[PDB]
Amino acid sequence: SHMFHVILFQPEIPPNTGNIIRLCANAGCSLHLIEPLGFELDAGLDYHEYASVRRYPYLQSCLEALGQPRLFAFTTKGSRAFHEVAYQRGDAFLFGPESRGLPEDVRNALPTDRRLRLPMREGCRSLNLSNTVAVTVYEAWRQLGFAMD
Amino acid sequence: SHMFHVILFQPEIPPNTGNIIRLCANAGCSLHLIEPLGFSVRRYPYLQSCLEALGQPRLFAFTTKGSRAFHEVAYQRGDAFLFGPESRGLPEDVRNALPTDRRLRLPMREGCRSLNLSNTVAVTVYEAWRQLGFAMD
Repeated sequence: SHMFHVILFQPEIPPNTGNIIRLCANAGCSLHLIEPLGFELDAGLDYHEYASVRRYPYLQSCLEALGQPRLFAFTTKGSRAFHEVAYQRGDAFLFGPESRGLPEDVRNALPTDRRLRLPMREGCRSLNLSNTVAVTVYEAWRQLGFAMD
Repeated sequence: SHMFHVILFQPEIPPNTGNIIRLCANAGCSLHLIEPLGFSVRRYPYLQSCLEALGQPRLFAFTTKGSRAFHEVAYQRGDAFLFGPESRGLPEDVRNALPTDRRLRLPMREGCRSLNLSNTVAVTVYEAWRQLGFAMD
């Protein structure tokens, strides 16, 4: 059983996903990838991290397999800072691809208060995707005492 | 003028540094590399010269050997954060030159390897930044 579920929508850059696998193993998250991926799921990682990663043809297929978890989408076009939420066990965190970000139809399927953004300084480049996932997951984990369950 | 100072001790992998540059620019951090490398951003020959050039700020080091969880510190504007390399980690004599209550660890599941270097920096800086209300100053 996993504290949180990380969902990467059409990830493109192999080392980002590799770093995210390591993050999820450390924090106790499950990892789900929505096809098509920009790379083949073949770098430093073990078996008990790499073998639990799941792929799905469509985002809805993933959400159905997860039992329709509480879902947050992390997007610069987000109405609300990510740290304002009170996260809880079983929450799912949805991130867009490195070069495109989430489709409009995916983002708008969520309530306005569940489209979240990290604090960005105006004029700056985007954060690297795996850094964004790590900061999000550790904020949610911090709110739960860093419990290992 | 920079809220925090990120100090990388002998960083090895370039992509981590590209990620960390972007993280620091967003959080308002300066970036400092202690030479030698393997590939608001400056380089230094040894650690004390960076600390001096920075005005000797409060210094925390982030390590698995850490005596204290990173989220238990109350961070302040001007704090400096020291991270060891990807391949072998902070030298023993560098880490032991910090007070015990300033050698911090990120929460680790048993039997897990450390986070990527740039992910460790990202989580550390954003927790400090969160404590300061994510002020852009």
